[PDB]
Formats: sequence, C-alpha cells, structure tokens
Amino acid sequence: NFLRDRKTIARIAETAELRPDLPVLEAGPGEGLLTRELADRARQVTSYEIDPRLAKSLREKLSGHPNIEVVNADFLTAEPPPEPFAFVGAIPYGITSAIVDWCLEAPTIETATMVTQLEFARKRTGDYGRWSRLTVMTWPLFEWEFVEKVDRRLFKPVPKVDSAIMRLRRRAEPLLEGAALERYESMVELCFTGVGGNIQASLLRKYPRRRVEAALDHAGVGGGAVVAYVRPEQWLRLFERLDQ
Repeated sequence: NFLRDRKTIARIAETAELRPDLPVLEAGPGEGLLTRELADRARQVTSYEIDPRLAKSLREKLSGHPNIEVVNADFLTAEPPPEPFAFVGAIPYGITSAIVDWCLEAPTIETATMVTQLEFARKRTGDYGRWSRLTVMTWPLFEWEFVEKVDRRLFKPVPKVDSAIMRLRRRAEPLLEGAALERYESMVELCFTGVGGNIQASLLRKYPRRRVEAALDHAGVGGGAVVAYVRPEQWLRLFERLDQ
C-alpha cells in the first residue's frame, strides 16, 4: 500500500518535528515522495528498502537529493545511530508491533512518526478510551499521540481498512527513573494479569488494603475498574500514592 495523497504526505513530514541538524531513518519508503519532503527538513535521510531491485530504482530516483541515502536491507535488523534521530515509516500490517519495539528500544530516538492501520493506532494511543499495556508501561518514558485517520482511498492500491498517523515522542525528562520506574512497571504488570478479578484484588496481592483504597481514590479509579480503560495519568497517580 503506497500513500499518494500529497496533503497527507506533507502532514507526515511536518508531524516528525524535524530540524536541519537531526538525521532521519525511514522504513517503507515506497515511491519516495515522502523521502523528498523529509530530506527538505532534516539533516539527512537514510531510507531502508529490503527489495534489491526497488532499492536500486529508488536510489536513482532520489539521486538529485545529496542528503538521501538508500540502504538495501531489512530495517528490523538495523542498528539505531548513536546520536539523536527521528524515525518515519509507512509500516506494513504484519510488522507494526516490531517497528514500535525497534523505536522504543532506540535510546537516542526523539520522535517516531508512523502510518499504521487505524485500529492499531487507536489502541496504542487510547484514542477511544482503551489502552494498550505497552503504552501504559512506557508512558513514563514516551508520549503516544494519535495524529489523524488516513482514509484507504488515499493509497494505491486501495487497502481494505483505513490507516492513521501516530507519533511517539521520547520525553526529554522521564516521569520516573531507576528503581521507582521498576516498581511502577511491576504494578502495571500485576494489574494487567487480572489476578483476583478486579484491579483492587490484584493490588491487594502486593499492597496493604488501607493503602490500596487510598491510592484508588487518589487516582480517581474504582476498585472494579476495567484495567484497559484506566488512563495513563491515573496509573501515575495510583503509583504515586502506592509508592509512599
């Protein structure tokens, strides 16, 4: 699926929050129009194309841009650069979670701007109230933002479902660090298993009743809340009170 709509392509490039001293890594470059717009704004673009024939034609198509390099390789086995950078990608359906993990694990990444299936982006950004476990776990380190829906008819060939632009931003200052962050991650893990039936019952496996009740109230969360509908700001408040 190749995005052809010029307005959406420009929206992606502007979403990436690029600047002249920041390099970009790109995956799923397709026709390379987006690559041109990224190269206009960033220090340089390194664009990954796994297919050797497509890599060669893309390299020639973009040879009028000296700050574009095309790498004939699988992006998923690429190492991130040891300097701040941004990722931009149009991600096929079957490797979306793996690309997200690639970005979450790159310690110098600033932003990751991705075109994904619509439902994937909504879950990972809580756009309709339901929250991914990974989003909650990484919220102290990353912002997850839903940018916009992208209608199927803007691609070629036209797919079956709609897409979306979503963005990760690595926070300049993490909301938690060190052992406190680990204690937060342990709390989130504990609650997403569902042991005991409800979030209150799960928390009671690790924390005293008096403190659990105080923490739920502090966070504005009911003892029987559906775990997936607790918001990240509520998880932080819950941990704040529990960790005293």
